[PDB]
Order: sequence, then C-alpha cells, then structure tokens
Amino acid sequence: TNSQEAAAKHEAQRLEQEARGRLERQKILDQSEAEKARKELLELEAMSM
Amino acid sequence: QAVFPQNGLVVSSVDVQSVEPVDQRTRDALQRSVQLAIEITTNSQEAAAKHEAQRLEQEARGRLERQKILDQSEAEKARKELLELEAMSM
Amino acid sequence: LGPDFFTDVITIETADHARLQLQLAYNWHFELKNRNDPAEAAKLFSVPDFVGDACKAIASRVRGAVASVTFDDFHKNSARIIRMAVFGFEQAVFPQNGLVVSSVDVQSVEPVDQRTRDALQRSVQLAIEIT
Amino acid sequence: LGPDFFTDVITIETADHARLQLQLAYNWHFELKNRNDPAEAAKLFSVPDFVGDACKAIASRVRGAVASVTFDDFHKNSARIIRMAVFGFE
Repeated sequence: TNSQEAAAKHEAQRLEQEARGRLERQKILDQSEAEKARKELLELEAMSM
Repeated sequence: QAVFPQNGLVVSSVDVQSVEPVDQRTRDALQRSVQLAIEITTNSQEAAAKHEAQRLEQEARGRLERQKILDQSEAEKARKELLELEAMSM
Repeated sequence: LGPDFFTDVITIETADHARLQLQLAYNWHFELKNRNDPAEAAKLFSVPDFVGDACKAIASRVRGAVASVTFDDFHKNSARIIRMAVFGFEQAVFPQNGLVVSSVDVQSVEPVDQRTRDALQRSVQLAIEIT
Repeated sequence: LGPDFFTDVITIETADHARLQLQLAYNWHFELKNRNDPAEAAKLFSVPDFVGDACKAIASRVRGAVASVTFDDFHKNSARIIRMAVFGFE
C-alpha cells in the first residue's frame, strides 16, 4: 500500500508536470497573439507619433 | 463438480460468502488502502478540475488581452485622426 | 407460484477486502408446459424450499461473479455485471424445480465503509460544485 | 380497471453512489379485445396483484435503466430517459 502511495504520488506529480508545461505553452500562445496585436498597435502608435 | 463416491454425495458448487482474517491490521490496512484508492481518484478529479479551470482561465486572460489590443488599435486610429485635428489646430 | 417478485438481501465482499451490503429484488415464476404432466409438478415439489434454494444459489452466483471482479470496478457498471451474472452469457433458469427468473431488479448498494459512500457523495457533490 | 392513474414512489441510486427519491405517477388501463373471450379475463386474474406486479416491474425497469446511466447525466434529460425506459424503443 505504501508502494501504491508512492505510485499515486508520482503519478499526480506527472500529471502536474504535464499540466504545468501545457498551461505554460498556452501562455506562450497568448503571448504570441498578444505580440501580433501589440505589433499592429505599434503600427497605429508609430503613425500617431 | 465435487464428488464423494463412498456415499454418492455430489457437491455441484461451493458458494463463498466471507473471508475474515484474524489480524485486525490486515483488514484495516486493506480497507484504508481501497479508501485511499477512491481518495486518490477523487483527488485526481480535483487536480483535473483545477488544472482545467486554470486552462480556461488562461484562455480567458489571453482572449481578453487580445481584446485590449483591439481596443487599443481602434483607439490608436481615432487618436490619430484626433492628432490630425490637433496638429492643424496648433 | 405467480410472478410476484420477492426481495432478497445478501452481503458480499470485493477481492480488495471491501465489504458491502445489497438490496436486490428477484422477479420469478414457474413455467408450465402443460397442466397435463405430473412430472413437471414433481419437479415443482422436488425442492424442499424453492425460495431458499433460489436465494442461496443466485447469491452464490453473485458472490462468485463479483468476488472475481476487482474493487477497481464496482461502480454503476456493476449493475451490468450482476445482470450478466444471473443471466446466461451468449433469463435465469432452475430446471430442478422448473423455476424461472425472468429478471432481477436491483434497488440498493450499501457498502459497510462509511468513508466509501461519504467520499463518493462528496466527490459527486464537488462535481456539481465544480460545474 | 379504468384509466385512473395510480401514484408510485420508488427510490434509486446513481452509479456514482448518489441516492435520490422519486415521485412518479402511472397512467394505466386494461385492454379488452372482446367481452366475449374468457381467456383474456383469465389473464386479468392471472396476477395475484396487478398493481404490485406493475410497480415492482416498472421500478425494476427504472432502477435498471437509470443505474446504467451516469450521474454525469441526471438533469432534465432524465425525464426523457425514464420515459424511454418505460416505453419500448423503436
């Protein structure tokens, strides 16, 4: 049962790992789209200045 | 099926109904083990729902931020035309 | 010997040592190919007590089919299990008395561990809660 | 044996171990192809108690159809479920 404990623990740690990496990848995607919108906004801003 | 020729007895089947080991610790640790099994399943559901809500939170933040960028764009254009009127004014 | 189903309660325990109570109804009726044949009636009376026989036997089928099943698998699908336990894989029949169980309605499952039902009910409660 | 529906209350529990009570009416009536045929009446009297039979049987249909259903699915659509449980699918 202790082996089951370590197994479930390491398993939850694994899903936590995949969840963190996935959500981080999601941050990167949002940062990308935000970078593009920020770029077009920089077009309007540079033209403004 | 089991057979006892000496008396012609025949055991067609043997239903089992209970197993009760003398060690209290055996059944206690076993029951705690399965209890922790459903416990780690519901905990897995907890982490799943948690990470899921975190995911929708992620998409919501990125989407709303994109909306900020769009509003900043339209506001940049209106600000530009306003700069036309202002520069002509000065 | 009419259809009038009789209720039955037999306890069983999972291979993972998890005890649980059951409330399980039994639909039942005796077939009669003919009023004319005495021998079928001799089958009807061959049993000292057809209800006790059917209860102990079907309960043996249940404890047998379920004890082999893991406690990894005990949820709503278990209703599929016992239903396939009572019925021949391809209605239950007892030739010795001509008994025929057309169906087996289930009405309750009550595991002895309070923590099981409590954690389960909290789990579904947190399910609608996270919805 | 007229249409006069009789009420019925049978408890059931979801596969996810969630108990629930029910208040469920039953519309009912005995068909009669002819006054002329004794045998149909023999069917009418073949049951020791038609109400108890119909209650236990339909309740078996309900507990059976619903226990197979997930507690993921218990909302207003369940009314669609039991209605299709009592009635033969086509």
